Order: sequence, then structure tokens, then C-alpha cells
Amino acid sequence: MDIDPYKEFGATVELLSFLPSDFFPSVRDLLDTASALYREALESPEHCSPHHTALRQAIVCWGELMTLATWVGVNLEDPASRDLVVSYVNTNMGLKFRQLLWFHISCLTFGRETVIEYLVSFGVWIRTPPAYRPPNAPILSTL
Amino acid sequence: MDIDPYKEFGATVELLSFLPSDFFPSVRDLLDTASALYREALESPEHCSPHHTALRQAIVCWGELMTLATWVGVNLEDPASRDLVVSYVNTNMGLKFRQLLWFHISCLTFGRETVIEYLVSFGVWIRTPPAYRPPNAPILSTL
Amino acid sequence: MDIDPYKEFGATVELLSFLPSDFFPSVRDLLDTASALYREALESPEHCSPHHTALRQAIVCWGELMTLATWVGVNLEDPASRDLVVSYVNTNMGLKFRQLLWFHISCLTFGRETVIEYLVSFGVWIRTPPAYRPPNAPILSTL
Amino acid sequence: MDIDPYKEFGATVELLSFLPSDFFPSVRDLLDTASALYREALESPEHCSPHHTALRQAIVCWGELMTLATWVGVNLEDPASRDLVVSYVNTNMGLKFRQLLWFHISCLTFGRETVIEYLVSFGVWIRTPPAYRPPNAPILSTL
Ligand SMILES: COCCOCCOCCOc1ccc(C(C)(C)CC(C)(C)C)cc1
Ligand SMILES: COCCOCCOCCOc1ccc(C(C)(C)CC(C)(C)C)cc1
Ligand SMILES: COCCOCCOCCOc1ccc(C(C)(C)CC(C)(C)C)cc1
Ligand SMILES: COCCOCCOCCOc1ccc(C(C)(C)CC(C)(C)C)cc1
Repeated sequence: MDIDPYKEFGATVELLSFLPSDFFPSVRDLLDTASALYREALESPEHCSPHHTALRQAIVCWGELMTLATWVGVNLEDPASRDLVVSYVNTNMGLKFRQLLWFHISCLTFGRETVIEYLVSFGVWIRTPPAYRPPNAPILSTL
Repeated sequence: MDIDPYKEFGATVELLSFLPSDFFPSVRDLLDTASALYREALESPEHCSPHHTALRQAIVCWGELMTLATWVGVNLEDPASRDLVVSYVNTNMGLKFRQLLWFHISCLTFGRETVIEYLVSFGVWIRTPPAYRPPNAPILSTL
Repeated sequence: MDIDPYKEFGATVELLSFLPSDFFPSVRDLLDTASALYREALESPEHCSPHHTALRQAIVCWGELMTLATWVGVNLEDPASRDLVVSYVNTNMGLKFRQLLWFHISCLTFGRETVIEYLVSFGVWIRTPPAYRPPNAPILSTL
Repeated sequence: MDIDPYKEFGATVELLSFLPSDFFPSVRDLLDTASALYREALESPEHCSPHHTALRQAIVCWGELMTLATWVGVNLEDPASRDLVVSYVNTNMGLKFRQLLWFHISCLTFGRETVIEYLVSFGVWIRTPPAYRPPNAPILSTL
């Protein structure tokens, strides 16, 4: 239905299109970050924020995908296709899942405005060729 | 994190378990409804409601699952494994997807409170033995 | 029962597992620190702080564990079983003990809130990729 | 270091030595008493009292020792060593644990002052030879 999961929050798939894949932590790392920083709120009966809502939904999706992967490994007799499906799920879907988790966690942490500014600046940086861009990328940190 | 996607909305997997699985409409039907009634709001850059947020996330996840099914039908060779994966995706993941779509669309349309009352009333109905179970099952209506 | 030795201090086993196990100093190092810095207060007849109380209890428990290990070395004959017991103690219970000692000493020294923020920040740091995190690991300092 | 876990509260190991070792109720009984009277306070995120702070740590230590005992019963195939270790734990560590539990549960139920007066009076009673010792020993009570 031509839905962008970030347009509601002030971003776009094209704005995060520039962040490389090596930029995002692993799924386990991001899920641990969430479970340690906002678990009491995600497991809460309150609409603490749209970021919380989206995180809840995406975590449920990922749980269902892991269930799918287990079911595949248990019910498919062709190892080739089994590993192919599992690899597609992990690589692609987890890349998207990392994108979304990072966006929402970083927003909850720093600010939606700050994260969008960081995205703009990081796009400026990554579009520049290495011969003319500084070697050290921009950094979003609590320290 | 053990997250319930309805806890914030005032329900639970136990309160929706009152409804059978053969109750929820088709994914096609629910998506047509969602389009016809809230396309401009779901495509909007606004947190119109947590229901809208959750519904957007669910729809993007279903789109990714359809992409997975297509990628499977293309790449995978073993017809048994292809059909197994596609049928599992559709049946199970779409059962859950329709559950969620029904909940959120019905809420947006009638009321979260109305939908929870409908859940308890349908529980009463389905628990009533057939000898005394009226045929006029409960149904949501604006009239 | 379901007791967390950290919740009164505003932390959790989930938050202290958010840091690696190879990060926490040795039992000897932490006990030397505790002595040098708070021996007169831990050997005092005052509830100087809940940190002091918990640390006293932990140290007495570790002393009883050391007595157990010596008693094992003496009485037990099977060297395999003896070594296995002593190793279990000094590894598992040692890790737990030094996590707790680190928490409480670092709190007494820098601040409970400072230490919790440090846990969060160091976890996010060691989970973030190097090219996009600051290059130097976080550390607590009174200087 | 030389830490007495009672002088923080107003007692010593020499004062509680007035009571014999066969005086203290079993770990089962004392843990049931605690679960009955102060479960919600021990499981609370509050420094309700130093007695709570100490009892929490003691119970955590006891849980770790029980884990050790089960791990022993599993991984050790020398019944002699298994039994030796489990018996040592449940006897010596059990005695110390139930001393501490008695002290703290009593000081929570009655008070530091009442419990110390009780210790002194019971010392009188027990140092008194039996030919001149009343049968109605001192017995803590609110009635
Ligand atoms: C292979 O991925 C490359 C990066 O993605 C490019 C387009 O980005 C759009 C991302 O859109 C989504 C879609 C779905 C999702 C959810 C939360 C539903 C999770 C998923 C991918 C596990 C189904 C997240 C982001
Ligand atoms: C196989 O279904 C069993 C019945 O469902 C039990 C309910 O389980 C709770 C989780 O429900 C959902 C519902 C929807 C979803 C979304 C919207 C993310 C879509 C899905 C199922 C395509 C991943 C996820 C979990
Ligand atoms: C065999 O028992 C001797 C009785 O005399 C006790 C002398 O020592 C004082 C008791 O000190 C402790 C030490 C540790 C503990 C804790 C709470 C840590 C529990 C334990 C014994 C399970 C480790 C309690 C009391
Ligand atoms: C191998 O351990 C895995 C990591 O454990 C995570 C923490 O588990 C919760 C238990 O936490 C503690 C911490 C310290 C302690 C004390 C200080 C009482 C010491 C000990 C371990 C000797 C009993 C007890 C429990």
C-alpha cells in the first residue's frame, strides 16, 4: 500500500539508504540493547511512544521469523534449500530489522531530530568519494 | 523480551484466543478493508494513532514475507520445499497477521472498548453449548 | 525466592550481563581495592550505606566459599572431583562475586547513576562497530 | 578482612554464641517465615532496611550454594565426594545461614533491642546450671 515505516517518524527509506550494512550492529546486539534499556517499557501496557510501539511490532515479527527458520530446519529434507531460506531470512530480513531497530533505539536515546541530522551528515559523508572525504565517519554516541 | 502486541491496546493473546482461527477473515479481505478505509492515513506522515503505527508495521512485514515467498518460488528448486515454505508462511503467519489486522482495523472502526467487549461476548457465545447457543453470533456494527 | 541483588540499587542481572565476562577485574584485585579504600568502613559498626552492607555480606560469603575450597582440598580424595569443585567455585561464583564487587565498589567510588550510565554506554560501545564508535573504550576516572 | 556481619546492627558472633547451635530453626522453616512475612519487601526495589539488604544477599548466596549442590550431584560420579560436599554445605553453611536468618527475621519482627535483650537473657538462662534453671526459657513473642 506504499507505506514507509519511517515517514511517520520524519525519515525515509532513501535517507537510511546510505547507511552501509557494516554500520548496523547484529540482531542479537540490538535486541540486547533494547532488552537492557527499554525492556520494562516494551513489556508495559502503556503506549509509551510510537518508537516503543514499532519496536514491539518488529520484535514480534522477528520472533515469528525465527520460528519459521526453526520450522524449516526441522521440516525440510533438502539441506540446500533449507540453508538457502535461512540465509535469506537472516541476511536480508535482519539487515532491514537492524535498520529499524537502530533507527528507533537511536531516536529514543538521542532524539528524532538529532538522528535525522546525523543521517543527513552521514549521507553527505558517504556520498563523497574517499579521496575527498575525511577518513573518520560521523559518530552518534552518548560519550 | 516476552512482548504481547495487544497489551498496550488493552487485550492479550489469551483474550483473543476466545476467537477461533476459522473466524478471522482473509488477508485479502482485511487488506482491501484497510485500503478502502484508511489508505490516506496509513500513507500519512503522522502518528494518527498507535493502531495506525502497528498496522503500518504489520503491513510492511507482510510485504516482506510476500517478497520472501516470491524469492523462494524463484530460487528454490525442490518443489516440495518451495510449496512447504509458501504454505507455512501463508497459513500460519497470515493467521497471525489477520488476527492483528482484524484487531486494529476493528478498533480504528468501532472502538478499542467495543472490540474488547466484543471479545468477551464472543467468548460467552462460543463457550455456550450449542443446544442453547443462538445462531446469531455476535458481530460488530455501526448501526 | 525471586530476588535480584541489584534492583534496590537500580540495576539488574540483565544490565550487568550487558557487559562481557572478560571485563570484570579479578577477585584479588577487587578485594585489594575494597580493603585499601573502605576497610575501616566495612569493619565499622555503622550502616554507612547499603553498598557497604551488601559488600560485607558478599565478602563473608566468599570467605565461607574459600573455607569450603580448602576443606575440599583436604578431605576429598578424588583429585578429579576436587579440581572440578574448586574450578566451578572460582569460575562461576568468582564471576558473580566480582561482578557484584565491581558494581558496589565502583558505585561507592564514582556514583550509582554514573556506574549505570557506564554499563549502558560500554555495552552499546562494545556492540557498535569500530569504524563508527569512538576508538577508545570507556573507563571510570576520579581524576 | 575481619568483617563481622552483625556489628553493623549491634551484635557480634560472640553474642550469638550464647545460643547453642541446636537452637536455630531449619532453613526450610526460616525461609518459609520470610516468604510469609517479608516476601514483597525483599522482592521490592527499595532499601526498606539494612536487615532486608542483608537477608537478600544471604538468600542469593544460599541459592548459589544450592546450584552448586545440584551441579555436584550431576557432574560428580563419585558418590563419596558428592555426599561429603553436599553434607558439608547443608550442615556448616546451613548453620551459619540459619543463624543469620534467625537474627534478621527476629530483628524485623521484634527489633534489634528486643533481640539483643533476648540474647542476654537466654545467655543467663543457659549459663545457669539446670538445678537452678527455670523451665520457662525466654521465648520471643508479641503476646
Ligand atoms: C535487504 O535489506 C536492505 C535494506 O533495506 C532496504 C529498504 O529498507 C526498508 C526497510 O523496510 C523494513 C521492512 C520491514 C521491517 C520489519 C520491522 C517488518 C522486519 C522484518 C524485515 C524482519 C520483516 C523493517 C524494515
Ligand atoms: C499460527 O498462529 C497461531 C495463532 O496466533 C497466536 C497469536 O500469537 C501472538 C502473535 O500474533 C501476531 C500477530 C501478527 C503479527 C504480525 C503483524 C507481525 C505479522 C506476521 C504474523 C506476518 C509476522 C505477529 C504476531
Ligand atoms: C559451622 O557454623 C559455625 C557457627 O558459628 C558461626 C561463626 O561464623 C559466623 C557466621 O558468619 C556467616 C558467614 C556467612 C553467612 C552467609 C549469609 C554469607 C551465608 C552462607 C553461610 C550460606 C555462606 C552467614 C554467616
Ligand atoms: C557464571 O555466572 C554467570 C553470571 O551470573 C550472572 C549473575 O547471576 C545472578 C547472581 O548474582 C550474584 C552475584 C554475586 C553473588 C555473591 C556476592 C553473593 C557471591 C557468590 C557468587 C560467591 C555467591 C551472588 C549472586
